[PDB]
Amino acid sequence: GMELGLYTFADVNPNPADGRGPEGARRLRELLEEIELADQVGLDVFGLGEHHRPDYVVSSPSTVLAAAAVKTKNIRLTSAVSVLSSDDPVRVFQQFSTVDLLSNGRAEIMAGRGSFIESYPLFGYDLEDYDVLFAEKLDLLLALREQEVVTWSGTKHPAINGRGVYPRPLQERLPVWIAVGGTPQSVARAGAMGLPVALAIIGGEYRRFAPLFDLYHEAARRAGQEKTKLRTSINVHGFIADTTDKAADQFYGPQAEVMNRIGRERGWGPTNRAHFDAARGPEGNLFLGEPELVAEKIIKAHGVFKNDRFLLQMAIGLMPHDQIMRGIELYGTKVAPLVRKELT
Amino acid sequence: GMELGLYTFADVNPNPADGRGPEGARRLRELLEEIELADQVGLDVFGLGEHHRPDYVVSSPSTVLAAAAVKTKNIRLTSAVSVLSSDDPVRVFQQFSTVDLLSNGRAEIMAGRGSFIESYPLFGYDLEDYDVLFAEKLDLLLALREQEVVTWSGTKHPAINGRGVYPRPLQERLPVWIAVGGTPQSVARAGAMGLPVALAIIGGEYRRFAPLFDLYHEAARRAGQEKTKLRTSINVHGFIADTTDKAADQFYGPQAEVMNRIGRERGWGPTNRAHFDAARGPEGNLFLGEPELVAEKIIKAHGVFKNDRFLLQMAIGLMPHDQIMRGIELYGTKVAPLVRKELTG
Repeated sequence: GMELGLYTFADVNPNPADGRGPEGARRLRELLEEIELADQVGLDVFGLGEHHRPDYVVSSPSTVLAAAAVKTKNIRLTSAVSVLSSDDPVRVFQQFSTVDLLSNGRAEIMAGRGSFIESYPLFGYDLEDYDVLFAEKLDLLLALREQEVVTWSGTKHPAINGRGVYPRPLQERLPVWIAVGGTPQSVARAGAMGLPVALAIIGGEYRRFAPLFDLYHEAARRAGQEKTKLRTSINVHGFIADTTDKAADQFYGPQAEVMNRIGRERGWGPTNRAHFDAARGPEGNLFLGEPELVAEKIIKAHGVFKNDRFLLQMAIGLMPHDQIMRGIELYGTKVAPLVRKELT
Repeated sequence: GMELGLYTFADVNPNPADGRGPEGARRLRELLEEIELADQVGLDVFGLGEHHRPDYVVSSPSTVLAAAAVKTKNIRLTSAVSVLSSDDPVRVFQQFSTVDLLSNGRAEIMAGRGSFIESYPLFGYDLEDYDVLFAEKLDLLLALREQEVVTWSGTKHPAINGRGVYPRPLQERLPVWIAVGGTPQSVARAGAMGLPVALAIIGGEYRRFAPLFDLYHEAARRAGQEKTKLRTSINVHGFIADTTDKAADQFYGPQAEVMNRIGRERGWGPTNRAHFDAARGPEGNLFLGEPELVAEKIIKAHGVFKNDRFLLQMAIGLMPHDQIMRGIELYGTKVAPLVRKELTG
């Protein structure tokens, strides 16, 4: 039925008192603790996103997921997202294949744009080439996973002339999800390819995205892709506490500081509590409150999307570790059983 | 003091009965057990080399070292080697900085040629470009470790215009070692740049390599590099077991396929017993035998090289896991104390 998981970018203080090294080490300590607890309370997936900024510690999700692999038993381990357009698909495949071996078949790649642009100047790419870079590198990533020895050529990556890529993973077909978007063009591309898609619901009302899944399914059905192979996920922000009032009070500040920073860099004004209270209402984008309320919204959202997977981002900005740990607990032991029993 | 460590390429059976996936999964589980034991018995360094072939499971040493980082306490964790010429130094720095954070300050990079010649086609390079690729990418890697925000340009890598590279590691200066095989040019360049060097001892009597370290120090002297920047290691093949005959038999046994690599690169065949026996004698390049024999050779080799670090590669070909585990135990509990007692006190 429904897969339930978590994802995070592993935020840090951009100006720590005792320097960026100790801050990073602390954050990664805490992050592993999050992943270990999520595994222990039976959550299905944990995602880590790639960023290239002083306020995030994870620029290499596969490296951190290798550590998670050997400290967990069941939880699936994915990027969320890999900014594939600015990386080398051979390296990405090798890294995730290695995580797959370390985790006994639990690795996945989620590839997409992300909402940040720091990777392009860092790695020497022009954003005007995003679409070609992503198309070619995704094509190459898919060729790599489909067989040991590949022959590939394009315009944006050197040719590969009948060479094996090692090591081979454990899974027959290492899963690759495409993170969209919210642009009809993006979902139809992925649909026509028969690839699973993950939709970030970032603001506004969640049901406004329903046509995107319609379009995904139509692009697939059109291209004669087998209905039953298609998977969909929604990736949302939110938080769970012992009461809805406590979830709201705890999440508001840490969350606002991040979403204000993002707005500044994208050209919009700061958030407020009224916007936040609207967002956490039944139709809003934020999946937030006591376990019962959050469970109810996940079930309702499924009525709308018929999504196979749901990923929740709670660890945002300077959310206290203890609060995140309690939220992960409540998500696994209270929210998940309610969702799972209704959707089975 | 003397740092004593291990390195491996994490060889697998290229013809596994139950498929490449399960073979790779088992090899990495076994490798982690090796590293954890090495940590537990107090060995100083563990290295993993990068290869791109069906008979090696580690094409991404940093990925595996991340896992080692969270399963160990004291051991330092290094590539051996990172084939830097064919990689992106920004990614390499980010990956090893991440290992550094996960390990609380225990990561290192050892950059070298490794098997570039076999693996350059995968990354789109031309063989001729090795020297400029290595020079520029090493220059970038060192720029990255020296400060948060860099401006760098060259001919074989895109420009970086005032960009930060994250996350920052824990160590003030992420150690970068240069692996050298015994070509004067490589050794001298490392010395002139004041970087620690790790020399591979392959073939003949180990003594014959000593002048290479002369050249390293002389290049450093004439470049006016600080004496205290300079560190040297020797990287050797060998094996430790409960008796010298057991070590020899187990290392030479046909089923382990060690000699197919060890003898081949030294210019002799897998059943050339005369050469293997000469190679493992007191002056030879193979550090092999019961613990007291191996410790005495390490001590003697120090009198020759004055090396700061000694790295041993035992886990080669299809050496049985149990035998490697016993060798690691003997290395940390018998060999290391003898060497440390004699060299330090």
